[PDB]
Amino acid sequence: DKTVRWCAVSEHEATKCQSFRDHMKSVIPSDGPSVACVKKASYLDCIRAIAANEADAVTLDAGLVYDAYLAPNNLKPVVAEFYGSKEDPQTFYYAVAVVKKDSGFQMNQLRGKKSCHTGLGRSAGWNIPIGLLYCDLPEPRKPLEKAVANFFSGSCAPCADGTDFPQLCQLCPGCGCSTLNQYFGYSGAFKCLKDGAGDVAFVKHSTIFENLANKADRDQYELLCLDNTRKPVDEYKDCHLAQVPSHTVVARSMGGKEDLIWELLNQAQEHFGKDKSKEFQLFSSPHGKDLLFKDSAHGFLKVPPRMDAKMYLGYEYVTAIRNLREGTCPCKPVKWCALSHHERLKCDEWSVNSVGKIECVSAETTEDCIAKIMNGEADAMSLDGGFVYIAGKCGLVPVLAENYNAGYFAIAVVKKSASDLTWDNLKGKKSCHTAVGRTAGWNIPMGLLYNKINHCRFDEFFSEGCAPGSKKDSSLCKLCMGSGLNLCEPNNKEGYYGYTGAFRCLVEKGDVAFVKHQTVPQNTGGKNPDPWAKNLNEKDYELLCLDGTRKPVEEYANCHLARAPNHAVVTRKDKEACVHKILRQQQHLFGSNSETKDLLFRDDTVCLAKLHDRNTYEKYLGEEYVKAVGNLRKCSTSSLLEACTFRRP
Ligand SMILES: O=C(O)CN(CC(=O)O)CC(=O)O
Ligand SMILES: O=C(O)CN(CC(=O)O)CC(=O)O
Ligand SMILES: [Fe+3]
Ligand code: NA
Ligand SMILES: [Ru+3]
Ligand SMILES: [Ru+3]
Ligand SMILES: [Ru+3]
Ligand SMILES: [Ru+3]
Repeated sequence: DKTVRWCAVSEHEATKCQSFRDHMKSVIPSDGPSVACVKKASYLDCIRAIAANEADAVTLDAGLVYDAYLAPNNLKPVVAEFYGSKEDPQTFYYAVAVVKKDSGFQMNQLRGKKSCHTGLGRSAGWNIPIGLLYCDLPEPRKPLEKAVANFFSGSCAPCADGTDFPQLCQLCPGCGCSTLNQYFGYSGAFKCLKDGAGDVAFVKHSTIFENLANKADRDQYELLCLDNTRKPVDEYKDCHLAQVPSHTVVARSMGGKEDLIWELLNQAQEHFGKDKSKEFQLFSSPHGKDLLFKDSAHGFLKVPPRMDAKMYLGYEYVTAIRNLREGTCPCKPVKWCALSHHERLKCDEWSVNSVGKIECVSAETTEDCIAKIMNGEADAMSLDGGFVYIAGKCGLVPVLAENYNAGYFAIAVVKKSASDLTWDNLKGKKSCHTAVGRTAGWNIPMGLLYNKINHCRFDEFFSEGCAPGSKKDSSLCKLCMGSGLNLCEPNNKEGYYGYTGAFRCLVEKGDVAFVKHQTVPQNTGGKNPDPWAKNLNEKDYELLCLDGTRKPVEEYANCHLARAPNHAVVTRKDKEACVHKILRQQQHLFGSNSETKDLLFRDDTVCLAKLHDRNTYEKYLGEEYVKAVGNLRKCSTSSLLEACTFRRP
């Protein structure tokens, strides 16, 4: 049977679950999902029941989503409650630190300041800010209130033990835990900042806009970002302490039943959701408050399947809570992420030769690696510009570029015999790409071509081709050479994958190859001993220039599609400085003074350059590059990008 066993934590919740059960039976057909109702004493008892295969689903706040993730529960987010309009679904809130403009201090200078909290034990007002500050607090850190009382000079921390720690209630004597206290709650803590009582208020992004209508007033405030800078209040998305999901349905990581859970809930909102006015209303609690779901919910969004709990909660939230739960405080080694059995081996060699300054983490895919850098399991890796885009939108930034001598050149290579082909009209021809979503083989050439055909349905523009990463049924997988499941994969087991592979695809099957300016020189004239390249001459090939003409291969400077941004090392913002130093020190020892091919870094890289000003993916890639990728995103199929675009569009 297709049964979703929902877990309730109270008799009122269980009664609603039963009404939920009986009404869905009148709406869902025989082959569809039905609900069962398991009543337990608490949210943690529900988490344990789900993990024990005695129930299937429960909706949790962020704190318990974290608890549900830890072993041995290992639950996962599947469906997201959303609020507000259908056009702009508000799935998360942002915990921010608001300050007065020109007060002259950053997040890392809060010791001694006066703080305004919404209330002790609340998320944005306490657990998150104190969670992040935890190791900055003085020892002993237990009890936590004593440590905070000895960190801020004074504060208003409603519901704090002012008798034993009167510093915490200096700004609100008694620290009344009710609205009788002027500085209690979300309006109160911001009022505690506005009135001049405190120097910082830990609140939600929307508190400022709800308590100050005129933007002129809002300009007198700023936000403290975790990189120790400030930003205006309406840039909370790029300057917050944490992005927190409001209410989240969780299920087992393996054993589900994510498929049924979404079918059940999506059906339920379509017939009993907001503005549906039936006997049974999914988001009403006739004899309670927020039973099973929050009464203010407007519907449900499916959580993208690539996303786990650490990625859904976010790096900084996980850091804050882990500090509160465990209470553990210490440049540290840089954990590099390797993708192959050949790449890991190089990493282990590199690790022992670094006297411990480099450690090694592994994963199957680049996206898996990028996810491990986001959550802290890994620290750094080198990426093609196309993956830097993914990494940037996922939160990471570039810290070092690999220089090869401004970046490398992207060109279109054809066979010289074929005198007919031009850049003007390539429709109906056979294309060879390094892979989908890569700088030289896709983002640059297909970005330009998008502007000339007005769509990204490129399998209907070219007759066929090989663009590793495309869907296996696509005409852009027909020319690939991989065998079995390897066919058309964007990895080594597909022989037409990469710069060289795409050129090989041209030699043997295709009409045009989109690669970089050195690819042809390195695979002709005997440079590449493989049979497919051994006897090739670089004079039998030429490049397609944008004006519509063709030029020889070694004249790439005058005949090129666009300058491609170099590959770059990406990391988290909180480890940018440390990766920048250890690697600049590492190439000084092992630089210009790989067993297989392009392990960790490309093999034609001389050094690792600094960027200074270009420490974000938009600054590094360029404006025109980012807009091209935006146009190509309409037809793109990246699941990692889908997940971290669910948090940050
Ligand atoms: O919240 C509660 O537990 C009390 N109930 C009364 C009851 O048990 O029916 C709320 C109400 O129904 O108004
Ligand atoms: O390559 C250069 O140095 C200048 N480019 C612009 C560019 O590469 O985007 C001229 C051109 O490509 O037509
Ligand atoms: Fe590249
Ligand atoms: Na919390
Ligand atoms: Ru009751
Ligand atoms: Ru119907
Ligand atoms: Ru009743
Ligand atoms: Ru150019």
